[PDB]
Amino acid sequence: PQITLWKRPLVTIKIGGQLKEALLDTGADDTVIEEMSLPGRWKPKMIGGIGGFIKVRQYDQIIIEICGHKAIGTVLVGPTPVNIIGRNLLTQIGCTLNF
Amino acid sequence: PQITLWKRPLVTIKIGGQLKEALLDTGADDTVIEEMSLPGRWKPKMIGGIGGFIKVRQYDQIIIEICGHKAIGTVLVGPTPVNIIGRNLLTQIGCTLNF
Ligand SMILES: Cc1cccc(C)c1OCC(=O)N[C@@H](Cc1ccccc1)[C@H](O)C(=O)N1CSC(C)(C)[C@H]1C(=O)N[C@H]1c2ccccc2C[C@H]1O
Repeated sequence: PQITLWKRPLVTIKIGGQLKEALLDTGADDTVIEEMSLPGRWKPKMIGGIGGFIKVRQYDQIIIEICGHKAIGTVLVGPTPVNIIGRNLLTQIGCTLNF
Repeated sequence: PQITLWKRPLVTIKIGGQLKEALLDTGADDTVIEEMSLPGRWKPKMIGGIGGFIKVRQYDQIIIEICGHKAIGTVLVGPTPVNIIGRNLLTQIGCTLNF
């Protein structure tokens, strides 16, 4: 699809068999989702945003669908204000900025 | 142009007679620039994201140029770690997400 930016670019994602809302976020290097269960081992990561830094859990090779497009990649879990789909997964689904 | 997301989508902007590098950020409602002087009145504002909130000064009706595209809109000035072009200016240059 072509998504304009007059409103927040909110989309539906599927992760762990569940539907969630997330923001397509070109300013995010990585993808961050609110507290939830994911399988496997995790490693620590720090990420810095407009207000400072937060600690998150990094899960690798996670199955995720973004507006029906299938991706498999890294997903961070932590106290993010909103679920964010960052460049690591935007590149997987072939998303570009255009003007 | 068409801008891929393998790297951070950084562009050169002209604002207040100055050249700055900034991030094309679909996750930001508004545009925020590191400390600089801008003409006219301003109002204080709090903006929030990962890691919480920062206080900025809101300047309205500020002219900017991004890759040959002039626009006008609100610009926030404050202690942002990265200069960010948000949706309020991205719309005006006709920027979209496509996949
Ligand atoms: C995930 C990650 C991993 C590794 C490295 C980096 C840089 C990562 O990205 C971190 C990040 O937070 N990224 C931010 C942008 C960013 C990058 C670097 C430093 C600081 C911030 C993300 O894109 C984003 O905007 N966001 C994120 S939360 C949000 C959707 C509310 C939005 C935001 O702040 N929006 C608020 C905002 C921002 C600017 C102006 C106005 C407003 C109002 C509100 O809408």
